[PDB]
Amino acid sequence: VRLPFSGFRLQKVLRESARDKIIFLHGKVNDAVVILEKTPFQVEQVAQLLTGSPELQLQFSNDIYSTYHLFPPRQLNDVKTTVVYPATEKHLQKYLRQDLRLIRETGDDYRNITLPHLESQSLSIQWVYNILDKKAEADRIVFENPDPSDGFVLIPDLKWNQQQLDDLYLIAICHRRGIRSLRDLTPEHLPLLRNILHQGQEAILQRYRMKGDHLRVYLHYLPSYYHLHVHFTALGFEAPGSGVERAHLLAEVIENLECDPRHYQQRTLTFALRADDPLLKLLQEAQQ
Amino acid sequence: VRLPFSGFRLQKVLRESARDKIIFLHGKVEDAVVILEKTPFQVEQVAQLLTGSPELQLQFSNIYSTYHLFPPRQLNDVKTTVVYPATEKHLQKYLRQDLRLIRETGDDYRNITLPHLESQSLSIQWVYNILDKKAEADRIVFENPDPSDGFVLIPDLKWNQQQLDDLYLIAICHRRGIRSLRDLTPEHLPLLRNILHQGQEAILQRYRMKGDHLRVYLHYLPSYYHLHVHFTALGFEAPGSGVERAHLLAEVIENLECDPRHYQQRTLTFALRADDPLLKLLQEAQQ
Ligand SMILES: *S(=O)(=O)c1ccccc1COc1cccc2nc(N)nc(N)c12
Repeated sequence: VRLPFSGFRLQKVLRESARDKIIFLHGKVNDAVVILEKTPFQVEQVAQLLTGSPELQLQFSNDIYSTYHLFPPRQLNDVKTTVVYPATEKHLQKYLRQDLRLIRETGDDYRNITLPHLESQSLSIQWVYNILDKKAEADRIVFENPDPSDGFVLIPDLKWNQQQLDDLYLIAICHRRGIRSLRDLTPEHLPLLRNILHQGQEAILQRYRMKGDHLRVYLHYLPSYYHLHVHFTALGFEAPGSGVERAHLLAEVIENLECDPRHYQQRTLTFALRADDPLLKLLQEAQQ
Repeated sequence: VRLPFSGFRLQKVLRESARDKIIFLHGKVEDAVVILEKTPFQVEQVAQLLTGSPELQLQFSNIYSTYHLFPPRQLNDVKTTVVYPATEKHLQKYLRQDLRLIRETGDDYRNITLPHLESQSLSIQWVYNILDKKAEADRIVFENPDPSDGFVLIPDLKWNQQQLDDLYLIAICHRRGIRSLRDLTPEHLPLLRNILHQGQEAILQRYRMKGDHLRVYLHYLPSYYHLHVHFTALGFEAPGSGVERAHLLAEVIENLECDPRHYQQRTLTFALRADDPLLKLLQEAQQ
């Protein structure tokens, strides 16, 4: 009926999703986290309401189209409230949403700024190697082309529970070492890229009875780890990562290499970086 | 004030996404379509409420505890869009149908897509009304009146303007006949550069929002065949910002600067509803 705490004091807005009509608030009480979510429309109540004279405020009118502001009764004004008390730093860590900034990296920016910066860090990818040499997740391999050069391993994502095709999420990791990202791609990688695309899709079809036209097959520019990997997701499954600011379709990557051999070494790639990322400042400094 | 219709009579629920807190309703008023969307939370208006004793109803408890909050009139806003009159193709537009992917080669566009498109597509009168100031004149954020390289920057209908979190603006070109990405050649470079640059500088002036906070893109297979550029807040997982439809303006320009014949010759990838006749046409053509 009431708050499990005496007084709230908003310290920071952890995360918010304007799309999902949700807010995540960190507050010092008497530390507590309060989640507020707008409720989905109930078909019946909404129908019932619209079939009666409501309180409307015409925003604008344009031809057959018109927008309004509706104020419905108490029933249709429900708000989902979740309270986390007490909440530690690790509790805030999971709901921490960093401000993203966009950057346009040219080939020279990559060569001079990006490449030396990532070379300075020792991002270990031993977990990747363990997958490839079957020391880990061997039981999860859906398909494998063992070719040391043009070969790959198709494993389903760990976040995917495999109990439905609606959220089908698979990842192809190439056997060959040294292809850190999209920037390392040249026409010599075409047989490997064509296998990941063709062999991967044919494996999804055989195993999961899922046609290629139901699949979104892409690469990430500025990937989470620097050993080439391609994502196979169900088309109906929408998620950050499948967005234009990061995803690059494999079919398109292949066709670019077929047209311009030097494409990914010379062309300007667009991606997002966290505001606090040192690489962001480095590129901004370089571009002025 | 009153609705534009003589009562409502729900015939079919076109779409209902519990995730997006939105409903699409078809009703006989004559035919009318009513879209209802829950509004995103306004940081201040919510911070004003929580610092005051509210009406809560405890659902569950464990560190976790769920409640039911009933806020005042202000925080109870609902975005209402009314389409009156609405056609059969208008009803088809909001139906939850399975999506299929297609890779359209230059020749597929010329032979299949272009003639299909030419057979008929939507009335774009609302677009024309914006351009000739017959509608939404008070909403224009910037205008370059050049008949050829000019445009109009306006907040899109899908944005309530009460927060920057979901900033969605659209730039519509003044020039008629550029239906889509396929019509683009180097002659359109001044127009495209003008949208990219002037559009971003208008967002900066009006909304104090830097370009690095913006995602600027085109849609392949657009809903309206009159060239338009979307300006969205990067943090917003905007509808159609996905790789299977969105094409960054900066990239569209650079492609034209490199290959003049790029969009006439290259193979474009997009999704279509399973029930769409264009989908069958292209599938039939590709075998
Ligand atoms: S319709 O064209 O299918 C449609 C359906 C639902 C919502 C919007 C639209 C088309 O968009 C608009 C219609 C009328 C006016 C308008 N004005 C602005 N500023 N933006 C948009 N997006 C529209």
